[PDB]
Amino acid sequence: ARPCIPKSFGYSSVVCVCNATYCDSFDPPTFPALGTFSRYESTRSGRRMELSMGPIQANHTGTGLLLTLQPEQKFQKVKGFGGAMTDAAALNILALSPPAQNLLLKSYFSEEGIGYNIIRVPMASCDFSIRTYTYADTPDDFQLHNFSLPEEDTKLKIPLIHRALQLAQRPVSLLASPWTSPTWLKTNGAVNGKGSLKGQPGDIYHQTWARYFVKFLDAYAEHKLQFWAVTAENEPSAGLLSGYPFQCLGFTPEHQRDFIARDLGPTLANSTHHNVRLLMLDDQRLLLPHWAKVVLTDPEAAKYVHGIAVHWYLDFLAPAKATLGETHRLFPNTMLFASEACVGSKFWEQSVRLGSWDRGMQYSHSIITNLLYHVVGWTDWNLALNPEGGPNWVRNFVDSPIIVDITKDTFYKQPMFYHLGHFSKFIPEGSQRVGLVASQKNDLDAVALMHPDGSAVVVVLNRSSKDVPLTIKDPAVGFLETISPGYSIHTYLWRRQ
Ligand SMILES: *[C@@H]1O[C@H](CO)[C@@H](O[C@@H]2O[C@H](CO)[C@@H](O[C@@H]3O[C@H](CO[C@H]4O[C@H](CO)[C@@H](O)[C@H](O)[C@@H]4O)[C@@H](O)[C@H](O)[C@@H]3O)[C@H](O)[C@H]2NC(C)=O)[C@H](O)[C@H]1NC(C)=O
Ligand SMILES: *[C@@H]1O[C@H](CO)[C@@H](O)[C@H](O)[C@H]1NC(C)=O
Ligand SMILES: *[C@@H]1O[C@H](CO)[C@@H](O)[C@H](O)[C@H]1NC(C)=O
Ligand SMILES: *[C@H]1C=C[C@@H](O)[C@H](O)[C@H]1O
Ligand code: NA
Repeated sequence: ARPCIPKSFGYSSVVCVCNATYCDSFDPPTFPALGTFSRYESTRSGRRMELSMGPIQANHTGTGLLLTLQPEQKFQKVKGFGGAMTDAAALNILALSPPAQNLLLKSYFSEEGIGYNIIRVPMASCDFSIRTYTYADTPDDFQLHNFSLPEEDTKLKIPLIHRALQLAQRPVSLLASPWTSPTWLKTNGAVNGKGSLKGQPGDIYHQTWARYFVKFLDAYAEHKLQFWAVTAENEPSAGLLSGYPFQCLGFTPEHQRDFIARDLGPTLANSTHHNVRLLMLDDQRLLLPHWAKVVLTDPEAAKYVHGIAVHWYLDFLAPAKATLGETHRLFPNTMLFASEACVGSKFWEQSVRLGSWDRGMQYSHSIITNLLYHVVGWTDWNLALNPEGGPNWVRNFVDSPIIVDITKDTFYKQPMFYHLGHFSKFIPEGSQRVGLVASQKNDLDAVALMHPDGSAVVVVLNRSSKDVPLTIKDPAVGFLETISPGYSIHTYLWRRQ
């Protein structure tokens, strides 16, 4: 409905500029009439989900690339897409004037925006906090009598989550993850560094830590928020590393198996929160399938585990077939879910690169590859950061699809926002990945989904410089004659009857 106000910061593409009075917006998604397809196009040159429509043809002839829909070939159901309400994201959003805040929240959560349906919520402090704290910092409080939510939750994160839910037309799923326990439960007595829970699963330290999850869910429930899922720990492999710089809590896969079986599973199952899902791993996919084998081959752990959460940071070293593919083969009834991604965290990446088309392409390439290897959802990290990629108490600055500029009461929507939106806007919860096969070797990344109503959604990313003329065949409906420009992403929609 309202176009991008483009601005260049000297990188490969533009950001869209928003402020207290103006922000670019979309129409709520619709399917066009049977016999017609919709195309949403974003380009490096500056197009941002531009809508065009075309006819579906009964016949096709020629030697060009054909992508053939296999609609009766069914894969995974989609849970959804979203991002993380870190302390840093909440501070950046609340630093904007209230009208600018509302336009930022609408960008993510409204059907005039990109229709997010997942929010990941840290359990107390992480690196994307300005303060180090847990919910139970009073020493040796095994009863957790002094468990309480500080203002980071009650004043910042919880009220913003309520505002997001009010804007969302889709049901929103909250996902909780802890970085560190209270230091008095830890071998090293520090939020960071190499350190695990004291003792062993089934003991007072592990039972106290499991009860901390219930007290967290109780306190958010007093604030009228319910969780879809929790993870067993953010990046449990991190707390095994000498000198780890920020909040962590080390588990080997054996330690996670026994903690789930003895402490966390039984404690959640015997609580009012028994319907909250438990996701294991919440770490790099390089740890698969080994971690899944260690946990899920123990029936006493397996009965509590709903799914396996993965982070993208070693995907470049960890081929999808050998990790996700092999994990799905061995454990086809345990869903895979991508719970954290961001650009800028690696030694060779600058924190923030305003308007980077490359970083948008990284997001869409990741989402397509994950959907092609059975993953049911994909979750960004910080919803918003400042232009330094913070704040962050260890200055571990990264990039975000929205960058706030508080001086100018402005925020910038980057290519990453539009690349995520090509999926989140058009793929409701309960959509199913279906087959789509290419007639010849090609440089495109593509994925097909069947919308809950039976209609087709196809996303096509061209990470090459070369325009690729392309036909899509739906054997029931006909042929879509189209073109994939160099450095473009398209979403196609069409009804099937
Ligand atoms: C919040 O963001 C708004 C959108 O950026 C800001 O409004 C913009 O402010 C600038 C400065 O006054 C205006 O720029 C001038 O624009 C005209 C040409 O205008 C038209 O074409 C542009 C570009 O295609 C289009 O966006 C407009 O709709 C106009 O039809 C030039 O002749 C001037 O030399 C100068 O460049 C923009 O017109 C204006 N944009 C809009 C959409 O209103 C607003 O100032 C910001 N608010 C705050 C508080 O900072
Ligand atoms: C498509 O091909 C068939 C079979 O050769 C032909 O008879 C028909 O006229 C063509 N066009 C249609 C069905 O619109
Ligand atoms: C912890 O809670 C108990 C019981 O309600 C209270 O008596 C005590 O003063 C609290 N301690 C701190 C440090 O807040
Ligand atoms: C995911 C990547 C970077 C960190 O900011 C975050 O804490 C980690 O879990
Ligand atoms: Na970096």
